[PDB]
Amino acid sequence: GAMEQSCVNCGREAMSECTGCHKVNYCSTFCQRKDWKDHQHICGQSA
Ligand SMILES: [Zn+2]
Ligand SMILES: [Zn+2]
Repeated sequence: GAMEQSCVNCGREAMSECTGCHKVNYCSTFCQRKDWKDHQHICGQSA
């Protein structure tokens, strides 16, 4: 349910995770892709 995880861009409405790293959670692919501008330089380590 949309309680266990919280979109780093929105809130508990989170439902979808980043493929690549499982350290952060989003709500939709839109937030995933929009965060990509910062996330692309971070995504890869994953700790
Ligand atoms: Zn990632
Ligand atoms: Zn979101």
